[PDB]
Amino acid sequence: PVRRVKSGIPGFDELIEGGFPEGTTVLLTGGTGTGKTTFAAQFIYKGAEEYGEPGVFVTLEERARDLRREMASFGWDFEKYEKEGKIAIVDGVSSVVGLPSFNVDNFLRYIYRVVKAINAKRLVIDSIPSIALRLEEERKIREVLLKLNTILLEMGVTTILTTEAPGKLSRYGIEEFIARGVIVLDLQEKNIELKRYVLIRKMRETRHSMKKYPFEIGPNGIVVYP
Amino acid sequence: PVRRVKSGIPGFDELIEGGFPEGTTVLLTGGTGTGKTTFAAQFIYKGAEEYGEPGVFVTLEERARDLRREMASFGWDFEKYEKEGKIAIVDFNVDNFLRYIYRVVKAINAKRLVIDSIPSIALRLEEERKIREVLLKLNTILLEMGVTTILTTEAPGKLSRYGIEEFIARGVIVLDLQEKNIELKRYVLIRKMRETRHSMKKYPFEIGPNGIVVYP
Amino acid sequence: PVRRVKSGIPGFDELIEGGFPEGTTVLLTGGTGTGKTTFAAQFIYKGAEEYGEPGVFVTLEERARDLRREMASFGWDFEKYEKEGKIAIVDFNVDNFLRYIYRVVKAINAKRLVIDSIPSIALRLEEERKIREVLLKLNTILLEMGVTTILTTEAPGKLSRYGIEEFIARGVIVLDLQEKNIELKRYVLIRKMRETRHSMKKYPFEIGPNGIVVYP
Amino acid sequence: PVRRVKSGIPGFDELIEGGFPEGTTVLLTGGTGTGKTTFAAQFIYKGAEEYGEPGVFVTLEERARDLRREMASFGWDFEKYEKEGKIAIVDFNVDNFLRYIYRVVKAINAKRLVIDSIPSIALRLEEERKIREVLLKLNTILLEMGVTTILTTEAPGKLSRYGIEEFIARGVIVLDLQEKNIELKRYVLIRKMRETRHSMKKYPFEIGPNGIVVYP
Amino acid sequence: PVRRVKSGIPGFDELIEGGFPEGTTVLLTGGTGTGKTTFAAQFIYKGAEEYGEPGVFVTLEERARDLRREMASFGWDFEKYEKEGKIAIVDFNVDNFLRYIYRVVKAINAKRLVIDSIPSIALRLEEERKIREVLLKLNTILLEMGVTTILTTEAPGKLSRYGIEEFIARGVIVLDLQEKNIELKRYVLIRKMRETRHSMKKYPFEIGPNGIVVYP
Amino acid sequence: PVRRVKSGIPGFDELIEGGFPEGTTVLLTGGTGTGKTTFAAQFIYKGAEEYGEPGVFVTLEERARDLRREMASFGWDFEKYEKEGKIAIVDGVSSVVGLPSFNVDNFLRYIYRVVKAINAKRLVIDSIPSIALRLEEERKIREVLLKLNTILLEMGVTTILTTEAPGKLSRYGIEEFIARGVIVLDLQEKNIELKRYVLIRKMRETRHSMKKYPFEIGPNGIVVYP
Ligand SMILES: Nc1ncnc2c1ncn2[C@@H]1O[C@H](COP(=O)(O)OP(=O)(O)O)[C@@H](O)[C@H]1O
Ligand SMILES: Nc1ncnc2c1ncn2[C@@H]1O[C@H](COP(=O)(O)OP(=O)(O)O)[C@@H](O)[C@H]1O
Ligand SMILES: Nc1ncnc2c1ncn2[C@@H]1O[C@H](COP(=O)(O)OP(=O)(O)O)[C@@H](O)[C@H]1O
Ligand SMILES: Nc1ncnc2c1ncn2[C@@H]1O[C@H](COP(=O)(O)OP(=O)(O)O)[C@@H](O)[C@H]1O
Ligand SMILES: Nc1ncnc2c1ncn2[C@@H]1O[C@H](COP(=O)(O)OP(=O)(O)O)[C@@H](O)[C@H]1O
Ligand SMILES: Nc1ncnc2c1ncn2[C@@H]1O[C@H](COP(=O)(O)OP(=O)(O)O)[C@@H](O)[C@H]1O
Ligand SMILES: [Mg+2]
Ligand SMILES: [Mg+2]
Ligand SMILES: [Mg+2]
Ligand SMILES: [Mg+2]
Ligand SMILES: [Mg+2]
Ligand SMILES: [Mg+2]
Repeated sequence: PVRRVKSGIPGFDELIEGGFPEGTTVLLTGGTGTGKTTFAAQFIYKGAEEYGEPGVFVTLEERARDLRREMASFGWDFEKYEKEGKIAIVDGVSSVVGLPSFNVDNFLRYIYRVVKAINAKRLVIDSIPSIALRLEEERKIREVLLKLNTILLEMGVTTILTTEAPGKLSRYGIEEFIARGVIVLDLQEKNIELKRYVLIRKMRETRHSMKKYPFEIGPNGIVVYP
Repeated sequence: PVRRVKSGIPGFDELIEGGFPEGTTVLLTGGTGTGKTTFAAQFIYKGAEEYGEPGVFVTLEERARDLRREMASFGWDFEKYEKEGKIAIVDFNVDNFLRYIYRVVKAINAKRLVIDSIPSIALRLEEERKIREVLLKLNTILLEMGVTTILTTEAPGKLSRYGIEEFIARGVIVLDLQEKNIELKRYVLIRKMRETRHSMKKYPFEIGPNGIVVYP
Repeated sequence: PVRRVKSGIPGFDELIEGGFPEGTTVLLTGGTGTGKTTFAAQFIYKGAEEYGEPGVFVTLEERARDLRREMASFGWDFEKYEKEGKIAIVDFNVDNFLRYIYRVVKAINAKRLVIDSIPSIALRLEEERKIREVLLKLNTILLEMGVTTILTTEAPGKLSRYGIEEFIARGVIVLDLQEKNIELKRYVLIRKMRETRHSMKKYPFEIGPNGIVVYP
Repeated sequence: PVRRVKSGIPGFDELIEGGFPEGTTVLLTGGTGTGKTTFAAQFIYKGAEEYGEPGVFVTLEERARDLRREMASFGWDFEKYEKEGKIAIVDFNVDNFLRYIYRVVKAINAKRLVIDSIPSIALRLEEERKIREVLLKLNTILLEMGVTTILTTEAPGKLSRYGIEEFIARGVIVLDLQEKNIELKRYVLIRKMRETRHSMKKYPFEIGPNGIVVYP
Repeated sequence: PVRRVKSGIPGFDELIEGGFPEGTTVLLTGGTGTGKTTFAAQFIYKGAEEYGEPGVFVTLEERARDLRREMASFGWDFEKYEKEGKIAIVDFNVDNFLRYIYRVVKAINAKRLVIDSIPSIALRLEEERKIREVLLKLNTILLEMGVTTILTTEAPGKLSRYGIEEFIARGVIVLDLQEKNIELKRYVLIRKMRETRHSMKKYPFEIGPNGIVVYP
Repeated sequence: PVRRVKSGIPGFDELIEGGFPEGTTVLLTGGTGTGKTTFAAQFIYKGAEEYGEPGVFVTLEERARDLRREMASFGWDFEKYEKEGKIAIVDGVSSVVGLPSFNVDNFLRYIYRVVKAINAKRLVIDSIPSIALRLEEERKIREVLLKLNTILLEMGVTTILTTEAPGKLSRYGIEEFIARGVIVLDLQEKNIELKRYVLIRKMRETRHSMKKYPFEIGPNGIVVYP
C-alpha cells in the first residue's frame, strides 16, 4: 500500500492516485516559462504550510531573496516557514541560517546536510541546466547526474528535479535516466493564444492518467482543471 | 522445428508464432515510460512463476530493492522466487560486469536474461561512445551463453539510442505512445523476429494491476 | 504591490499588468530585422523623455553615432537627453566591459539598461562558446545593479542563439515575422514575465514613423 | 549481349531484364528487419541449388551455424551445398579478412558473393569512420575478382549508413517497410542498375515460408 | 533627412523609399543562381553609367575578365568605365586583401562597393570558420570608409551561410527561387533596411537582356 | 556573340540557347543513379562522334574498361575514338596510351597534360566525391577544389564536374562555388513510380529555361522531352 506525498497543486493528485509515491525522483520538464519553478515551489511551500512536511528548495537559477520575493506574489511567505525551520532555501551563495559553511561535491554534501538537519521529506533542485552551465565542461553533467542519483537514493526523500527543452524530453538526454516519474509542462499554440497543459508521461507504482490537462497559473499558484 | 520461449504477456505470444525462438537476443526499444522495464520484468517473472524457467534481471537503472518494490504493485513477488533460486537480480568495470552476469546465469542455470538498460551501461562509461566496443563484447557472451535475452534501449525516427544495439539483436520490439485526440495510448509492434512469420501490425496494450496485456 | 517600469511602447504595458517588474532582466529575442534594436532603444529613450528615468544603452552591434542617426528617423533626439545626463550610450576584454557598464549605470543613477546584443559580444570573444562563462558573469552584475534591463539575442525553433541567454532572464519577449500570404507581418509575444499575469497571445505590431506600436 | 545472373528471387529478375549483369557489385540497403539478410542468402542459396553457381556468403552479423539454422526455417539446406562445394560460409584485421574472401572465392570458383554487412565491418574497426578506407580496399578486390556481389548496409533520407557504400556499387536495391494504415508492408525498389533498363517502380514483396516473393 | 543611393534596378528603389541609405552595408543573400552577382554588378555598373558614382567590384568568385565578359551579355560595358576610372574590379592574406580594397576605394573616390562573396573569402582561409574574425575586421574598415556596400552570401531556413554575415549589415535583401507548378520563378524581398519603411512584400523579378527588373 | 558547345543530348540544347558557353565549368548534380555518369559520357562521346571535338573523361568512380563496357550498352564505341585520339579516358590506374607516367598535384598535372596532348575542347571529372573519398582527409576537398578551379580557368575547356547529394545542391557545399553552370538530375516520386527530371538551375551568359523537364535513359542514351 504505497505511501503518497500530496503535491500541493489543486487538481493534480487525482491524476496520480492521491500523490507521488514516497521516495520518488520526479523530472519536471518543459520550455522556458511553462511553470516549472512555480510548480516546484508550490510543492515545497504547500508541503510545509498545508501538510507540515519540511522541504528543501535548492536553486542555482536565482538567489534565495529573488525566490521569496517572486513567490510572495502568490501569497506564499517562504521566510515565515524558514524561521520555523520547515523550509530551507539553498542558493548557495547564502548559507542556510543555522547551517554555516563551481564545486560539485561540496554542493551535494551541503544539500545532504541540509536535508538531514531539517528532517526534510521534500526536495527540489531547480534546475539541472543551471548546474550544468556552471561546470568547467557542460557535458560533465553526465557524471554529475550519476553522483546526484547516488545521494537521492540514500536520502530517500520525494524529489522534483527541473530541466528545460522546447521531440526531446530533456535538455541533455540523461536527466530521465535518474527519475522514476516524468511530468511535462507545455504551452500549446491555438490559434493566436498559448494555453498551458500538464501531462504525466511516467510515474512509477501508479496507474496515472495519460491525458493532457489544461492549467493556469493564478493569484494563488497553479490550478489544474478537468 | 524451432523451440519457442513464452513471453509471459497475454496477447503477445500469438503475434510471434507462440514465443521467442530459443537463444534469441531481443532489443526492446521505446521512449521513457513506454513500458520497457515492466515488459522485461514480466518476461523474467512469469518465466519463473508460470513456466518454471530460471531468469536473471540485470538492472543498472535502479536497484534490486526498487525493482522488487515497484513490481509488487503488479502482484509480482520477486523475492519469493529469488530465495527458491529461480530469479536473480543483479544490481564502472565493463569486463567484471560481463564476467559477473556470465557467472550468475551459469550459477542458476538461467534460461531467460534481461539487461535493463544499454543506455544505463553507456552513461557509466568513461566515454559514452565506447558503448560500441562494449556492445560487441556483450554480443560475444550472449552468443556463448545461448539464453533468451531482452536488452532494453531508449530513443524518442531512430530505432535505438546509439544506432548500434540493433546490430546485436535478432528481434526488435517497439513500444510506443501515440497521439489521440488529447490522450496518449500505448502500442507495441514487432519490427523484426528471426525464424518467425510475425505480425507486422501495431497492437494496443494496457499496463494494468496484473502488468501488461496486449489487445487485438 | 509590485513596482512596474513602463515600456515606452504604445499598446505594450497593458500586456504585462502595467509594466516590467522593477529589477527584471528581460530577454528580447527574434530574427534579423524583427525590431529588437528599435524596441530596446524605445525603452531607453521613452524612459528618459516620458518618465524622467535615466537609461544606459550598451551596443556592440553599432557605434553611438550610428544609433543616434538611426533613431533620429523616428523623431528621437538621443543627444538632447545625453546632455541632460538622462541617457548614456556605451559603444575584447570582458571584465573591463562589465566594470564599465556598472560604472556608467552608477554614474547616471540608471533605472534602465539595454545590452544590444548577446551575439555581438559572443562573436568578439576568442572562443565564441565562452559566451556561457560570459553570460554567468553578466548575471552576477545585473543582480548586483538591480536595474531594469533588456538583453537582445537573435535566432529564428530555438528561443535564443546559444541556448543559454534564457537562464539569466526572468522575462522573455519574442518578436517575429510571419508570412501572410505575400507579406511579412510583425508579431510580439510575451513568453515569460515573473510576478506578472501577462497575456499569452501573439499581438500584431508595426514600426512606423514614431517607432513601435502594438495593436489588439 | 550482357550476360545476366538470375537472382533466385521469384518476381525479381523481370525487373532487371532477366538478372544482374555479371561482375556487378550491388548495394542492398534498408532498415532493420527489411529483409536484407534473407534477400542475400536467397541469392547465394538459389544460385547453388537452382543454377549450379557456387557462392560465398560472408557474414560478420552472425555465426555460420546461426545462418544455417535461420535459413532452414525457409526449407534451405545450406550444409548440403557446402558439402558439395557449391556454397562457402565465411564467418579485427581488415587485410586478412579481404585476403581470406579472395581465397575462398577462388577455391570454389565462386560466381556469387555476399557481404553481410558493411556496418558489421565498420563497427569492429578501431575507428568506425575508417570504413571509408576499408570500402576503398574492398572495391579494388571486387574489381579484381569480377564476381557478382551483394553488399548490405543499413539506414532508414540517407541511402546508406555512412554515405560511402553507394560509390563502390553499380547497382542499388532498396528494401523498405511502409505504414498502411495499421500495418507495415514490405516494398522493393531498384534505384540503380548499370547496363540495364530496369523498372523504377516500388513493388510489394513478402517473406513467406519459401523466402522472398516479389509481386506486380 | 536621409540621403539615398539609387540601386540601378528598375522597380526596386520604390520598395526602399528611393534608395539605400548612404553608408549602409547591405547583405545580399540567396541560393546558387538566384541573381546575386548580377544584382551587385548592376548596382556598381548603373552607379557609374547612370548616376556618375565611382564603384569598386571585389570578386573572389571569378576573375575580372570573366565578369566583363558575362556582363556584356546584358549590354554592360565594364571596361569603358574602368578606363575613365569610374569602376575598378579587384580580382590568401586577409590583412593585405583588406588594405588593398581600402586603397582602391580611396584611390578612385568610390561611393559604391561590392564584395562578391563572403563564402569565397571564407573558402580560401586556412580555417574556414575564421570567417568570423575576418568579418569583424571587414566591418571595421566598412565603418571607416563610409561607402554604400553590398556583400553577397549564399545559403539554401538560414538567412546566411555562416550565421554571422547579418551581424555586420544594416540591410538584408533576399533573392529566391520559388516552386510553381513545375517552373522556378524569381523573387526578391527586403527583410531589413535601416532608416527605411520598406515594403515587406515578396516581389517577382526577371533577369533579362538588360539585367534585373523588379515587378509589382 | 557567345560561342556554344552542343551538349550531345537530344532535347537539351534548346534549354540553354543552343549549348554551353565555351569555357564554362558546369556542375552536374543529383542522387545516386540519376544519370550523371551517362549524361557526362554522352557529352564527351557525342562531342567526339557528332561534332568532332576531342574530349577527356576523367574517372575515379570506375576503371576505363568498366566505362567502355558500360557505354557500349548505348551503342557508344569509346575505344574507336581513343585509337583515333579524339577521346582519352583517365582513370588513372592505366595511363592513357601514348602518354605514359592519392596524389592530388600529380592528378591535376596529368589531366592538364592529357587535355593539351589531344587539344581537348571537352572535359569531365566524374566525380568530386570520388576524389574526396580518396584523400587522407575528406574535408581537404575544399583545398583540392580551389586547386582544380585554378587549372580549369587556365585550360579554358568546357567542363562537366559531377557531384552527388539526395535541400543540399551538392555533397560538400563547395562544388557550386567553382562552377558557372548547375544542372540537377532528379527522380521524383509519383505515385509508385520514379520518373526522371532535369532542371537547369544556373547557366552563365544564358537565358535558360527554369522549368523541370522529363527525361529518359534509352537504348541510345539520354533524351530530354518537352
Ligand atoms: N503572481 C502571478 N500571477 C499570475 N501569473 C504569474 C504570477 N507570477 C508569475 N506568473 C506566470 O508564471 C510564469 C513564470 O513561470 P516559471 O515557474 O518561472 O516558469 P519556468 O521555470 O518554467 O521558466 C510567468 O512567466 C507568468 O506567466
Ligand atoms: N502499479 C501500476 N499500475 C498501473 N500502471 C502502472 C503501475 N506502475 C507503473 N505503471 C505504469 O507503467 C509505467 C512504468 O513503465 P516502465 O516499464 O518503467 O517504462 P520504461 O522503462 O520504458 O520507462 C508508469 O509510468 C505507469 O504509467
Ligand atoms: N525610420 C523608420 N520608419 C519606419 N520603419 C523603419 C524605420 N527605420 C527602420 N525601420 C524598420 O525597422 C527595422 C529595424 O529593425 P531593427 O530594430 O534594427 O531590427 P533587429 O535589431 O531585430 O535586427 C527596419 O528593418 C525597417 O523595416
Ligand atoms: N521462417 C520465416 N518465415 C516467414 N518470415 C520469416 C521467417 N524468418 C524470418 N522471417 C521474417 O523475415 C525477417 C528477417 O529479416 P532479415 O533478413 O533478417 O532482415 P534484415 O537483415 O534487413 O535486418 C524477420 O523479421 C521476419 O519478419
Ligand atoms: N545574358 C543573360 N540573359 C538572361 N539571363 C541570364 C543571362 N546571363 C545570366 N542569366 C541568368 O542569370 C543567372 C546568373 O545569376 P547570378 O547573378 O550568377 O546568380 P548567383 O550569383 O546568385 O549565383 C544565370 O543562371 C541565368 O539564369
Ligand atoms: N543501356 C541501358 N538502357 C537503358 N537504361 C540504362 C542502360 N544502362 C543504364 N541504364 C540506366 O541508367 C542508370 C545509370 O545511371 P548513371 O549515369 O550511372 O547514374 P549516376 O552516375 O547518377 O549514379 C541505370 O541505373 C539504369 O537505370
Ligand atoms: Mg524557472
Ligand atoms: Mg525502465
Ligand atoms: Mg539590431
Ligand atoms: Mg540482417
Ligand atoms: Mg555569383
Ligand atoms: Mg556515376
